[PDB]
Amino acid sequence: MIIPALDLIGGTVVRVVRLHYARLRDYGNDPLPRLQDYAAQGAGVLHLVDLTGAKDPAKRQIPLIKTLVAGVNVPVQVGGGVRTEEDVAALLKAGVARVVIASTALKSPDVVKGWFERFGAQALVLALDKQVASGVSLEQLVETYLPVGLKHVLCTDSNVSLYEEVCARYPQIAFQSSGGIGDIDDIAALRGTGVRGVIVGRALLEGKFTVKEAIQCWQN
Ligand code: NA
Ligand code: NA
Repeated sequence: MIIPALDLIGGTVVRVVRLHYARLRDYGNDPLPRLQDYAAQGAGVLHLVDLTGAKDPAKRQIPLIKTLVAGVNVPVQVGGGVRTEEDVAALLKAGVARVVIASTALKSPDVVKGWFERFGAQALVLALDKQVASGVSLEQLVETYLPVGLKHVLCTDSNVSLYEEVCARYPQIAFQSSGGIGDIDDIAALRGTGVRGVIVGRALLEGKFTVKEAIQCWQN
């Protein structure tokens, strides 16, 4: 499916370029109408990235998140700075449907495996860049969290070939693709790779296309 996304810093909708990251451009301070229109066009899942809470969890934009969550009627994914069990609970209590676990927390697998046992697997999403650079490869990650029902994995950046393999290898894992979306053809490329969800951010803010077009292309 198509999962529209927004990166937020201090309530400001911004744009970044992720590496092993810096802000590029501001787009405004009214995220809700953008999210509300996204859902109106038929989007079924919305994605949010708390970049503020990412660099410091004490400055987690909880109030904005509960505002945006209650503002739409579709499940909402939030990531960035989720490094402890209380952070997952705090977000769930804010209305968040799925929480994206930071790669930092993966250094303590026994701690993270405890979160899966409590909150369940449908509420957690593990993020990967495919591995984490103490290197955690995709297979090593799967073996670690398959006994606790791993289901959702977020892969971030001509990689259509790789997505064909990983999705065929792990049919029990719903893979989410992030990055590499700047044109309507990029969505058509992942259409038959087995990816269950495509994250689209800057292409919408730039006006390359709309969510309605993205969905029609994806569902074609
Ligand atoms: Na869709
Ligand atoms: Na809501």
